[PDB]
Amino acid sequence: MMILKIGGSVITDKSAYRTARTYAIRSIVKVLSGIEDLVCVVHGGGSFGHIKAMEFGLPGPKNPRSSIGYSIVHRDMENLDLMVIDAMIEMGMRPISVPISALRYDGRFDYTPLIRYIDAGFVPVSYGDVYIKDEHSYGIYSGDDIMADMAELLKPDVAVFLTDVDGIYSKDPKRNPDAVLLRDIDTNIGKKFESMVKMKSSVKNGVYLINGNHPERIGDIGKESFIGTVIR
Amino acid sequence: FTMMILKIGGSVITDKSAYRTARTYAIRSIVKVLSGIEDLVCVVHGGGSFGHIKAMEFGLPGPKNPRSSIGYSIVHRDMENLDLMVIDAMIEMGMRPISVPISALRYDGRFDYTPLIRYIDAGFVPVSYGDVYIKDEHSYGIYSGDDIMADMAELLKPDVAVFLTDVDGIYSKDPKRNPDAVLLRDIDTNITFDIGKKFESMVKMKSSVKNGVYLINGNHPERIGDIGKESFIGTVIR
Ligand SMILES: Nc1ncnc2c1ncn2[C@@H]1O[C@H](COP(=O)(O)OP(=O)(O)OP(=O)(O)O)[C@@H](O)[C@H]1O
Ligand SMILES: Nc1ncnc2c1ncn2[C@@H]1O[C@H](COP(=O)(O)OP(=O)(O)OP(=O)(O)O)[C@@H](O)[C@H]1O
Ligand SMILES: C=C(C)CCOP(=O)(O)O
Ligand SMILES: C=C(C)CCOP(=O)(O)O
Repeated sequence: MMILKIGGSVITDKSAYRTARTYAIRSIVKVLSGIEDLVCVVHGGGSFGHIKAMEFGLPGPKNPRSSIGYSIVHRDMENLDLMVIDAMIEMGMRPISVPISALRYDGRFDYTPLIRYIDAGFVPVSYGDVYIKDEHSYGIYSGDDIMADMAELLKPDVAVFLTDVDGIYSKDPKRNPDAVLLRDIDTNIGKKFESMVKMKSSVKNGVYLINGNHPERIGDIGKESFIGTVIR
Repeated sequence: FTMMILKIGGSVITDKSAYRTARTYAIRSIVKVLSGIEDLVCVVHGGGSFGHIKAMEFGLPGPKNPRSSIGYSIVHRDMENLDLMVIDAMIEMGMRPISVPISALRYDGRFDYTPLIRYIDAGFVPVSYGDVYIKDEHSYGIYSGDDIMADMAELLKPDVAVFLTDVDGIYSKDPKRNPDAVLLRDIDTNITFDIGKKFESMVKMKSSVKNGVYLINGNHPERIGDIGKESFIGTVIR
């Protein structure tokens, strides 16, 4: 079994509100459709939740501004999600979105509906989303959070994160011409990296970070040729 | 105030003959009325051409096979697209909607609507819609917007339930087919009575709905404001 997250940095233009990279969505999903053991797909939001979230005070205390922002951020995320769902349906996949915003929550989310779908043969699709954290607070659960939950619940053999760079580097490669790709990380981007390292305890054969602009690399896992990072 | 739940029929917000064909002005016009309702607790909508068309063609509801399974994804996708048109209008007009789809709820014979209760309690207007669900290991179901309205009457005990369709109310026969049909304005549930399934379920609902279940022409949504009034045009079930 594989679980996989598509980063918002690769399927959206993060700098421009509600701006998708449709060709990246299509070319990633074309590859995802050939992965036989792919049981769950998560994606991030990029410019479809982070801009309105900041603008409306999410995550944060409930007030009439964040309450309206909650509606907008969730709606925007559905719009992005439907573009991923459309490409999956085109490739003959059997996707079904299960938003975090629709799950029971008591401090952790009741994912029973995603598990039921996996058992019935669907590929549940979920994404970084708003939720009601408590009677006076709205949270944002990111796609990395959801991936950590899914690792713990499913104990998949492999987890893949797609971002818009080749892997985890020593430093942000966009700022730092001298940054070096880290091919292999052991268990003994900072927030993302922490939770990936922590996922490895639930993922038998590796948590990978791969360039979503090179989705074909998912199939090079194991080969010399492989370009990417593995946490192992 | 009255606590109202309301269903927007697909017959009024879709062109039921033409696949994925919505009626945008009807949607905006209805939503303008909704945004002025003081205690609108819940909104449901049906699918018209964003559901019944594909569903029937894919064998939904029915046994699981690869056509109905792909069909499941597609019907749910299309339903979401229609729903988003409704959500977009509501957001444009100052409302706080949040979609809560039946296909994402736990089901064991009934649906666990807990997430929807949480949103009502938090001051949102949850919006749900007729949708696909896994009925058992071998079967896929379709839970219509009428079924969701029935679940909501019982769960929430609203004062009023309103169904919007593309005709004025229940007639003695199909109004579109025969020009001699007459509008039945008043249906006393205490008597034996002289869209069949819809009618059945509205009558069942009325025990959970304190002050009446109404059927109103969704092309005339201002009529919602004339509930109570002797000026109201529509069917009431009391
Ligand atoms: N050490 C590092 N290695 C690799 N990338 C880094 C590092 N530090 C910072 N970055 C930046 O992290 C970015 C990816 O982070 P980002 O949070 O956008 O990923 P994402 O999962 O696509 O986001 P989303 O939450 O929208 O899904 C890269 O574009 C890179 O510029
Ligand atoms: N006796 C009757 N009285 C009123 N309308 C009738 C009658 N018999 C048939 N109809 C037809 O019922 C239609 C509305 O029923 P319909 O099932 O479309 O409701 P709806 O809630 O809009 O559907 P959905 O929301 O499931 O897509 C009308 O267009 C009308 O032609
Ligand atoms: C709803 C928002 C803001 C997106 C959260 O998801 P991420 O994009 O994985 O951080
Ligand atoms: C999922 C489908 C087909 C819609 C069911 O809802 P209705 O249109 O209210 O009967």
